[PDB]
Amino acid sequence: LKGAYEEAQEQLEAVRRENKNLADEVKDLLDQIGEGGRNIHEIEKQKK
Amino acid sequence: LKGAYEEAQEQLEAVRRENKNLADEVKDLLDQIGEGGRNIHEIEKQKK
Repeated sequence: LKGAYEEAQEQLEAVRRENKNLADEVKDLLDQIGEGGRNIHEIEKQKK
Repeated sequence: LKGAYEEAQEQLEAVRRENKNLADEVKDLLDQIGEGGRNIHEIEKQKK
């Protein structure tokens, strides 16, 4: 297990790394639908 | 040594749960921006 616990430990470092990576990637994609949500209104605004 | 592993195997399972809890939202926002991506391009075809 002394072999197992250390190789498990680095796997926590790998899983945490992608989690905080995508935690950065959820907010900017949320920002993408923000200005894009403004983008659908302004091309509607020129229409009517 | 098992007391860490009993914590870790609970921890690594719980964190990997939060991975796939956010990973589908990466797809769910990807469906969201794509649904606008059909929407923003089809109504602009109506404008022209």
